[PDB]
Amino acid sequence: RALRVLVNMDGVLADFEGGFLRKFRARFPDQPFIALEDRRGFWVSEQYGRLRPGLSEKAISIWESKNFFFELEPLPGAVEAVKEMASLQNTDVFICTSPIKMFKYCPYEKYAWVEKYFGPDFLEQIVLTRDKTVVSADLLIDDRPDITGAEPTPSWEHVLFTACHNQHLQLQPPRRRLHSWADDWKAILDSKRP
Amino acid sequence: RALRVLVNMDGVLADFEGGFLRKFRARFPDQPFIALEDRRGFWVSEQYGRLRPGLSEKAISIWESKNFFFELEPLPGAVEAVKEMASLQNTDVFICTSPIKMFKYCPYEKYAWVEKYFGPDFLEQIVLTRDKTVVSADLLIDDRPDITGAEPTPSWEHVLFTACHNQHLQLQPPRRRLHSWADDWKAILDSKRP
Ligand SMILES: O=c1ccn([C@H]2C[C@H](O)[C@@H](COP(=O)(O)O)O2)c(=O)[nH]1
Ligand SMILES: O=c1ccn([C@H]2C[C@H](O)[C@@H](COP(=O)(O)O)O2)c(=O)[nH]1
Ligand SMILES: [Mg+2]
Ligand SMILES: [Mg+2]
Repeated sequence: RALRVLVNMDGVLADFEGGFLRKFRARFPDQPFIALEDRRGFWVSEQYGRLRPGLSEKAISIWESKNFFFELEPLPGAVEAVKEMASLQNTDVFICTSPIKMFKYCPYEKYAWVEKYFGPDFLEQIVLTRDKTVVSADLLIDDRPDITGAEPTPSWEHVLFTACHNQHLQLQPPRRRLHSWADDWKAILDSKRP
Repeated sequence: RALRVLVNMDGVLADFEGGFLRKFRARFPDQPFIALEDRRGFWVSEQYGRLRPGLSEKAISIWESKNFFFELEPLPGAVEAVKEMASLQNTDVFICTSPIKMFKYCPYEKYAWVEKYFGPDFLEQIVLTRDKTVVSADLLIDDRPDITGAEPTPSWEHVLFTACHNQHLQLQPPRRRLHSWADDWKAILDSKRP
């Protein structure tokens, strides 16, 4: 009866792309890089890898570093929208995020980031998982085009959140986008209510 | 088509009760304590609290301390059973665990513990969430009797894993127990396959 919405973290709430590019450039000022307008495909590391050998590993070292996740800036309108969304009647919001393989900092910083922007009480709403298909909900708002895993028939509708890496992508028709948090997320939610 | 089983961590894989009692006694040798045979109810902190004021907060300080989760011993047969379970055909196993409120160490140590006992490749199978009802599966093996949250009708069958705190509990009849990892967990799984 309550509408359940999973909101992804990196690329939706937290500006992973901008934070990564900034830190990459500062740390490796003599390497080439991918401007955000030139990003294509979810996997940053694979595009940097195709650009020049050794660059996959240098890219990875940015988000494996301490404070990378913690210091990400919120995307415009994200914190305001999620706060409003969670306060709506008959609406439960979970933040659903996949940690990286190297686990020293990332889980911790993700909890700390959520505490900073949404408050201690919002920590109960965090789901950390590498497989989103085993989390049930009516909606998943996520910038990754291909969301797969152990459940072949997820209960959520995936709404693609626009990002640099996917903005050019033609989706197969039933699939739908939320173009930014300025876009009308309330209408998308309402379309799934009885 | 693949059977999906969520296996809880504390009280099922990791010996939370024994580790907590040991550390509590060493740190607070002049306080009274609850012998494992005398444990009742999921909430350790509430029983210690009823035993004498200030004791809830002393209990909590044990599992909020660094290395508490990391240094938990596996329960007998747990690692062997889960490894066998995951290797079975048409069987996907996720470890589903709820972190404490204080997030400095617990998420990290839980990943580290899983790496230590199950290997790096098993990290992909971890789901950290305070709400298990929004994780979909055929089975949830968990020592907590009352598993509630945002989804009023979870897709899993909850099988109660026996622990000191619940061993005396009469369950409402349809509900079922796995008495230890020496008990016949394969028969429980098979009962849910077509
Ligand atoms: O090339 C990449 C791009 C992203 N990520 C990771 C970083 C995050 O931990 C996760 C995405 O986080 P969420 O969008 O699920 O919050 O993917 C990688 O490992 N490699
Ligand atoms: O009185 C208690 C007993 C347990 N826990 C926490 C410790 C664990 O983080 C969680 C149980 O962990 P899992 O069984 O879900 O792994 O509950 C408490 O906060 N208070
Ligand atoms: Mg994302
Ligand atoms: Mg437990």
